[PDB]
Amino acid sequence: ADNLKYVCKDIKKIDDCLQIDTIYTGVCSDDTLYSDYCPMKNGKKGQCETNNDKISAGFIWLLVMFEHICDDDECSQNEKDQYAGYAILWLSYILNQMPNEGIHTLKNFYTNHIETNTNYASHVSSASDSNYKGIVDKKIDLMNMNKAIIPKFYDIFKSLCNMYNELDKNEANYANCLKDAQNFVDEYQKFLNDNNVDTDDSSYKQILPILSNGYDNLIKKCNNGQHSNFPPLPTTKT
Repeated sequence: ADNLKYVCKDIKKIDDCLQIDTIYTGVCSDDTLYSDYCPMKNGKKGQCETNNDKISAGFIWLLVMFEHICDDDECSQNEKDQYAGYAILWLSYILNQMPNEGIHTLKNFYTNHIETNTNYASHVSSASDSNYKGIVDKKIDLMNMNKAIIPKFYDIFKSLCNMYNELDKNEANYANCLKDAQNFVDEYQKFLNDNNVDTDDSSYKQILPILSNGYDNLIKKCNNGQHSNFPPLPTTKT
């Protein structure tokens, strides 16, 4: 679905607002953006004192926003799985950026900082479901199974998000869509080659739908205001 239009927008919004000194992607458009999701401090309302508090609140804000993409905020099993995967991919990227954190500390960070935030159980609809915990655990395990490629894979996802942002502003006149799609497929082919990615690996097959569905939707949307022959997404290392 055209879900990446919103996912890419929401991730950019939370990135600029993370307020963490060591991580800088931009200026916060709204200082109160995730304040509603800050963890409690000594039984009192949270203000987000630590970097872990801000990441935790930012992650919950993401999940809450992604669920809004579903009709009536009622996500199917497939939507819950897809949105948990996007949020946990972003979380892996953040932990990889943070010094003294990483994909190796992701499971620990989730249990000690996300499940620990009182706003996770009350605002994320599926938080208490055992089916949801299984989805989250699988996504965390997938990040660990692919830990060596996850930071570079995220850069490819970011390049895909840049095309979605361009389409969002140009609307029916994204004249550079074909040129950008060709640069994207070449950049992705280089990612497979440089990292010796076996696209038939079980773990890689479960993160690949983020790019394969995302790219397929993007070129279908560009071909709504133009008429171009877009290159197919690379299938293997070359």
